Amino acid sequence: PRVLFSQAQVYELERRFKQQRYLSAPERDQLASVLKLTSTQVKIWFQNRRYKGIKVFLHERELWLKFHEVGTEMIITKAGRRMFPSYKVKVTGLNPKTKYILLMDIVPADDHRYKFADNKWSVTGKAEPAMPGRLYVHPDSPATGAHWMRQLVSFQKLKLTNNHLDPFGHIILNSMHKYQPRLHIVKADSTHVFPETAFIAVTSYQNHKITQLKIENNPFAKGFRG
DNA sequence: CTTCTCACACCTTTGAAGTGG
DNA sequence: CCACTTCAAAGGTGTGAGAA
Repeated sequence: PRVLFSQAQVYELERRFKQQRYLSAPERDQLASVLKLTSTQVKIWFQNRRYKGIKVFLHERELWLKFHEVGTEMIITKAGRRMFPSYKVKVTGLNPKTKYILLMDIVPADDHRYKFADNKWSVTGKAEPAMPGRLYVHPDSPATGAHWMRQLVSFQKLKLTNNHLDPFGHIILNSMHKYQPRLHIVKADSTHVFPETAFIAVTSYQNHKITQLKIENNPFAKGFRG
């Protein structure tokens, strides 16, 4: 059998781990009863938990260029859909002490509405009023510049929806419309744009070349290879 | 005639508990 | 305590036929 913890239990365990890396029997016991768990489960968790001018760099840019020169298409679902390739970046030139906030947003590329026929995209009208507006704040926000610069920053959890009445907080886009992602860095007491990451939101794939590019590169689509 | 929705097979990832050091 | 690994559920993908 498999046992899962509550978002509450996990979060509280996470909040303490960010304060203390090790616990003592009394510290372990008191937390367990608060979390309505046994001391052993808490014990195991912490053991398990222990392992594992500003310049921004888009990693795996090569894969984006592969998609880019073909015409980047992105699937949007009512429930929300991941971006492939994943928007991972490395940031440098930050203040180690200063706390920052990383977030993403996706703005319209143009003012046209496209369609795909005979291996060709064509403006078949004006862009629909793209509303409302939503941002994607990175989970690790807010954190010090030292944390952001420590390793890569992954925006892979970002999900895309076509549901204008989405109750989950995913960035809402209009299907059959071209879009451009933007990275923003803010403080607490700069915008970086990559034209190659520009895409078109779709409800289903058009050019199978894009489709083939995804399958041979997306680990989850490994079930569809020859 | 276009564009969007859904179950299902197939896959990776995840996390707590297990084992031995 | 470490560092591995089980093991089953969770989650991500695209496909194809049907739906507004």
